[PDB]
Amino acid sequence: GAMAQRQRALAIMCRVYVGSIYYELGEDTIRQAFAPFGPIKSIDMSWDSVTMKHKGFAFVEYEVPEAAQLALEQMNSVMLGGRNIKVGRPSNIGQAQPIIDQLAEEARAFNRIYVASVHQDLSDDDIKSVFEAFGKIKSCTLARDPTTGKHKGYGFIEYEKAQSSQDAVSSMNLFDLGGQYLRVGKAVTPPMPLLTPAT
Repeated sequence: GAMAQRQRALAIMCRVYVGSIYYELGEDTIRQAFAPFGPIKSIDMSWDSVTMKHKGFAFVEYEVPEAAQLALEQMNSVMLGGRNIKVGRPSNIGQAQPIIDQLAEEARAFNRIYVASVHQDLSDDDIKSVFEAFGKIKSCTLARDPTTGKHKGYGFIEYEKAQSSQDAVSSMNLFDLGGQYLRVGKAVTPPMPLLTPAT
């Protein structure tokens, strides 16, 4: 049971602070450019209505924190136009840091990774099948929704070996599987599909 709430810090981890961006990119296009990492649930975008441009920052909040840490991980280079963007400001100072670090350790215990841009037609087992070809997998769980008829486009995979899961991250990253580039990254917190502590 435990009932130790870490989800408050996760609500922070689901967000990525994107700084600078570029004086051009709008809210809708930014959603499209960050979607590769995960489905964006909310965006706080800087927009000045008198100049019709913006030089500031924006908060990209995904459903899962993985895509946020992941978008930070891979895309801390540029974001269109020609600007070195800043993703996140986790200067290892704060109350959330210890929590993030703890769950990081918890993700290590599960040997779990995150995969995005998972082609709509490919099911959990198929993603496991190909990743299994590189590392010894333990479990496959795509974010699948009963009221869509398919999976939402992102998922998570968990290995029996923390080494093997990192192999998949390197090999399967930007792998075209079904006409889509699987975005793979390290899972920062264990996504519990069945939170049933009495089963």
